[PDB]
Amino acid sequence: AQDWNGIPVPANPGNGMTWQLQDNVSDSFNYTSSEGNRPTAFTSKWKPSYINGWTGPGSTIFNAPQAWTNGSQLAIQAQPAGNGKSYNGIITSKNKIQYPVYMEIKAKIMDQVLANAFWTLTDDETQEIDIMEGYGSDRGGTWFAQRMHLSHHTFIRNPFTDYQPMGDATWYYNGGTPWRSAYHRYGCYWKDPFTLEYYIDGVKVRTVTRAEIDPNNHLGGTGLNQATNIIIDCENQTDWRPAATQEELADDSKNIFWVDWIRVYKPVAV
Ligand SMILES: [Ca+2]
Ligand code: NA
Repeated sequence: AQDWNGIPVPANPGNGMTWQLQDNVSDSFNYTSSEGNRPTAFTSKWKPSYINGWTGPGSTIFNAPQAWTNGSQLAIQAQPAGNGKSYNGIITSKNKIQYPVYMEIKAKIMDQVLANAFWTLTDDETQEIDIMEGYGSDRGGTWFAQRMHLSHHTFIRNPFTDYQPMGDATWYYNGGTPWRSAYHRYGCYWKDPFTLEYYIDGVKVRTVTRAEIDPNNHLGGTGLNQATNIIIDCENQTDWRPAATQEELADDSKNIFWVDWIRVYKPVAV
């Protein structure tokens, strides 16, 4: 039994193909775990830290105790750190994925000004896909509470230059309903280095084609081709957002990004 059994994959696997689950990056999180008490069902697939020693952007402090599971769901939690900062949960995959691949979570974002995201990043930190990035609280602006960011980045490193698409379709609106108010399925078909498709609740909402992938050639013509790491996290992005208050961070009814499951598939021959 897995939590998603019976729910179709919304993308087409191709002529004479079928979708096959990638076991080592899929999980129903149907076990109890925490710092000092992590079973093989978790540790064989996930680590409660970033892909390297960085502690995160702005007023973020990535911290292992803030990722845990409750018998049915993954909790990505925030806590007060004092002096204007937070402690922040994060998990990353121990195994990589690569196109062609369909990847999807079922999740409910926090009622906080903090970012909550499901994304990929390569070891060299040059290629990033943002399957979803949400900001749940009305205190950050109702405009943001009511929209889901769907994006990707290409970077030059050392020295640093960032590219992401900036079109209005990168922020998806659901009739005014805040994203904090329910669980949704957030999915992406990374079909090839120049093609991304985004799906919410099984419905295709956005396609990214070649001209929007890397128009400045930060990647030297490869597109989004490299094998990469999966990340699920929360962040206090004070480089551009208002800081979370310490009281908001202490409120255990508002400070958890809940993930019921993650599933990943690849197309294979029948
Ligand atoms: Ca579950
Ligand atoms: Na507002």
